[PDB]
Order: sequence, then structure tokens, then C-alpha cells
Amino acid sequence: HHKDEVALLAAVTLLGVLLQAYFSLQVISARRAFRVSPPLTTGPPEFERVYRAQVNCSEYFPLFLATLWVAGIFFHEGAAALCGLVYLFARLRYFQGYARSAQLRLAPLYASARALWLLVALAALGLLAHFLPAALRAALLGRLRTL
Amino acid sequence: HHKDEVALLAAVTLLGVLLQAYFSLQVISARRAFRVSPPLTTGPPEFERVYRAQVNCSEYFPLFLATLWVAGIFFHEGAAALCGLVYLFARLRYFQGYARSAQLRLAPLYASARALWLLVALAALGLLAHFLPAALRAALLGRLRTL
Amino acid sequence: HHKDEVALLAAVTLLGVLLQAYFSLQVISARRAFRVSPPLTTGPPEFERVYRAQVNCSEYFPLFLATLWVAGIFFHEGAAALCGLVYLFARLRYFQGYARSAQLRLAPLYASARALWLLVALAALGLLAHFLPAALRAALLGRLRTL
Ligand SMILES: CCCCCCSC[C@H](NC(=O)CC[C@H]([NH3+])C(=O)O)C(=O)NCC(=O)O
Ligand SMILES: CCCCCCSC[C@H](NC(=O)CC[C@H]([NH3+])C(=O)O)C(=O)NCC(=O)O
Ligand SMILES: CCCCCCSC[C@H](NC(=O)CC[C@H]([NH3+])C(=O)O)C(=O)NCC(=O)O
Ligand SMILES: CCCCCC/C=C/CCCCCCCC(=O)O
Ligand SMILES: CCCCCC/C=C/CCCCCCCC(=O)O
Ligand SMILES: CCCCCC/C=C/CCCCCCCC(=O)O
Ligand code: NI
Repeated sequence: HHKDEVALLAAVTLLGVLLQAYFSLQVISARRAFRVSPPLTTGPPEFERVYRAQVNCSEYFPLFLATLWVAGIFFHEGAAALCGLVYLFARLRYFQGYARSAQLRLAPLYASARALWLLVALAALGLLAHFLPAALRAALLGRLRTL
Repeated sequence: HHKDEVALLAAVTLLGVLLQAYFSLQVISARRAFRVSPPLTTGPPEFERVYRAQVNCSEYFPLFLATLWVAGIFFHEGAAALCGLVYLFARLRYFQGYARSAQLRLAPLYASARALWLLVALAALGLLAHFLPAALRAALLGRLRTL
Repeated sequence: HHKDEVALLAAVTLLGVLLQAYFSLQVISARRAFRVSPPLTTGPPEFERVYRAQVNCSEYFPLFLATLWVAGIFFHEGAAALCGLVYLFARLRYFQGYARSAQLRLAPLYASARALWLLVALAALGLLAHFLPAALRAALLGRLRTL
């Protein structure tokens, strides 16, 4: 089985799902507190901030998953998982901040982006490591060629 | 190949994609019926309900995929696929209900959430089964130690 | 390792992540240019068009990933990757068009949908190829039976 090579990625993934669920329930709770009934996603500022925090997190969640898995498979499982943990924690802080004030969402936002780009960089390096040698070899061989 | 261990997950996944596509085309059709042109996502209640049904389904679709795959790999492929089928059916009913009335979206919504949490629980149990024995052993060994 | 069987899918995936990130930064830039501060996602038409382009791309991005991977695993890795590249290029053109005018988003939109349905069709054929023979055999055997 290849379960062993991906269990941490799977665990972080599940943690991310749980965190998103948490955000969703928080939005339903703001819908009750500030009396906003579906459909319609406009209301008091505090509701709009909670709603909006949830929407942004939802929009970024697939980016996180894709890169987490690519980085974890092509670069290193543990590093990718760590960045994922930091990312998710950063996102929890983003949601809480935004819920209190637009400005307080900002620090954890930046933290979440650094973690996410790190995941990207690891994904990119891992892919580069996979493709670049064969390509260079093929290029040298074609030059060779001469002969 | 590991295709055999994941083909049902892949089939349910594809079914989910198809269902989302269906939702999208239904939104374009409500855009024509109630005369709402892009951008701008406000209009009559019925349009806002169709739009909103589609948006919620879209937001939950990655949660579904992640857990489906984790549950299917770490717990049991068939069970995970079944829950996925129920989930997707529940989501189809959610979209149809919401399209008719906000209140009629509610029963299939609850059905979709139960299926989704079941997927989560299976994912969680499977991950627990993978990590917990090695951890307990390591802990016992460290205690041993004495000696 | 099975890295070799999926590296192109992973590369296209990473490219898609990068493209989404690009869209996000473009939205932040329209937020500055046309003075729209979070929360609140209403403003001048040009902002609403950029915002909306980003939202639609985000909503379709998981559909793309799912089908890309299924098609790439069950049908053919290279074909799936190609369709993915075309899709993503089409999406870049969609975002740029929409940013200039609602009508100019339309041609690349259609291009993106054709590529996406092609991915779907490849996913479907690959799954059909996997499941249909065993099913037919089982059915013939049950007929046999007689005897
Ligand atoms: C992993 C298990 C998931 C747990 C599901 C609990 S239900 C919560 C879910 N809440 C949300 O999506 C919040 C955001 C949503 N965009 C909204 O505006 O209501 C919902 O169905 N909201 C809208 C609705 O009531 O239809
Ligand atoms: C799996 C194959 C997918 C089939 C694609 C068909 S195109 C439909 C697609 N429709 C939607 O996304 C509906 C919801 C969207 N949020 C909206 O408000 O228009 C679209 O491009 N909508 C907005 C637009 O016209 O740009
Ligand atoms: C792969 C690496 C990703 C790079 C991240 C850069 S930050 C950009 C990000 N921008 C967006 O999401 C744009 C769309 C968003 N829906 C919005 O309305 O602001 C954001 O956090 N927007 C809202 C906010 O400022 O909180
Ligand atoms: C859409 C999100 C991305 C999904 C990608 C996951 C696909 C994984 C398939 C290959 C895994 C093979 C085992 C790992 C090999 C290794 O660690 O080198
Ligand atoms: C982002 C969504 C999650 C993607 C996860 C899929 C990754 C799968 C890689 C490993 C698969 C190896 C074969 C299955 C082994 C088994 O059934 O025990
Ligand atoms: C949610 C997005 C879909 C994730 C699916 C990826 C799962 C891949 C697991 C199996 C991969 C095994 C190696 C490939 C085998 C082959 O090419 O035939
Ligand atoms: Ni293998």
C-alpha cells in the first residue's frame, strides 16, 4: 500500500475539512445572531465580515489541497504537512480576526500566504527535480550529435 | 496499477462533477428566465435561490472530494462511495428544493450533512487506525525503560 | 514510485494554482484602483467584472482538478494534461476578457467549457473501460446458467 507515504497529507487534509466545517457553522451562528435568513448574504458589518471570512477561506481551500499533495508527493511529505498545519492555523486566526474587525484579519492573512507560497515553492522544486535531469540529458544527447 | 483500489471513488467523483455542471447550467437558465445578465448576482427571489443553491453546493464540493478520497483510501472504498452517492443525491434534492422555496431546501440539506459527517467519521477512524498503534507502541517502549 | 505516472498532472495542477493566485492578486489590484475595501464586493462595473471573473474561475477550479486527475489516471496522462493546458489558457483569456468587457469573456469561456467536457468525456470513457468488461462477463456468466 501507499497509505504510509501519504497519511500525514491525509490527516492535514481532514483537519482542513474540519476547519472549513467549523467556519460554516460559525456563519450559520452569525445568521442567527444578526438575524439574516437565506438567501441574501448582506446584513450588519459583523455578519458580512464572518460571511466574507468563510467565503475567502472556501475559495483558497482547493489551492491549499492541490499544493499540499503535490509538495508532499514530489518534495517531502513532512515539510508539506508542516506548512499545511501552519497554513491552517493561520487561516483559523484569519477567520477569528476578520470576525472581530477587517483590520485584524490582516496579520494571519499574511501568515497564511507565506505558508501557501512555501508549499508552492516546494511543489515547484519537486517538479523541477523530477523533469529537469531527463530534459538536460535529452538536450546534451541531441547536441552530441555531432559524432 | 492502483486503479482497481480507487475506481469507485473516481466514478463518484465524476458523478459529482457532472452534478455541479448541471447546477451551473440551471443557473444560466435562471439567468435567462428571470432576465439577469452578468456580472450582478441579484434579482428576483427565485433567481437568488437558484444562484445561492449553486454557490453552496460549489462551496461544499471540495469538502466532499477530500473526505471521500481519504475515507475511501484509509477506511473502505465501497462504504465511502456509498456515502458519496447518498451525499450527492441529497445535494441534488437540496438544489431542487431551494429552487422551489428556501424552506424545501432544508430536509435534503440535513441529509447531505449526515452523509458528509459520516464520511468524516470514516476518514477519522481510518486515520486513527493507521497512526494509533505505532504511537502506543512507541509510548510503551519508552516506558520500558525502566530496564 | 508512481510519481512518473502523474508528474504531468501534478505540473498542470501547480500551473492552475499559480493562475488562480494570479487572479487573486488581480482582484486585490482592482480593489485598490477602484477604491473598494473589504468586506463588500460591490463597486464600479469594472471591479465587479474582475471580482466576478475570479469567483467563476475559483468555482470551476475543483471541477477541473477532479476531472484532470480521473482522466489522466483512467484514460491517458498526456491527453488529459493537454486538455488541462488548453483549459487553463482559455481561463486566462476568460479572466482578461471579462476584465475588459462582459461580452469579451464569452469566446474564451466557450473554449474553456469544450476543454473541460473533453476531460469529462475522457474520464467517462476511461471509467467505462475499467468497469464494463467485468460487468458484461458477469452478466453472460449469469445467463450461462442455463447449463
Ligand atoms: C463537514 C460537515 C459539514 C457540516 C455542514 C453544516 S451545514 C452549514 C452550511 N453553512 C454554510 O455553508 C455557511 C456559508 C454559506 N455560504 C451561507 O451563506 O450560509 C450550510 O449549509 N449553509 C447554507 C444553508 O443553510 O443551506
Ligand atoms: C463540466 C463542464 C462545465 C459546463 C460549463 C457550462 S458554462 C456555465 C457557468 N455557469 C455558472 O457558473 C453558474 C454560476 C455562476 N456563479 C454565475 O453566476 O453565472 C458559467 O460559465 N457561468 C458564468 C458565465 O457565463 O461566465
Ligand atoms: C498561492 C498563493 C496565494 C496568494 C495569496 C495572496 S492574497 C489574495 C487574496 N485575494 C483574493 O482572494 C481576491 C478575491 C476575494 N474574493 C476578494 O474579494 O478579495 C485575499 O486574501 N483576498 C481577500 C483578503 O484580502 O482577505
Ligand atoms: C487534486 C489534488 C491532488 C491529488 C493528487 C494525489 C495523487 C497521488 C497519486 C500518486 C501517489 C503514489 C504514492 C506516493 C509516491 C511517493 O511518495 O513518491
Ligand atoms: C485532494 C483530495 C485528496 C487526494 C488524495 C488521493 C491520493 C491517493 C494516493 C495513494 C493511493 C494509493 C492506492 C490506494 C491504497 C489503498 O487502497 O490502501
Ligand atoms: C480529488 C481529486 C482526485 C484525486 C485522485 C488522485 C488519486 C490517485 C491514486 C492512484 C494513483 C496510482 C498510480 C496511477 C496508476 C495509473 O496510471 O494507471
Ligand atoms: Ni504501487
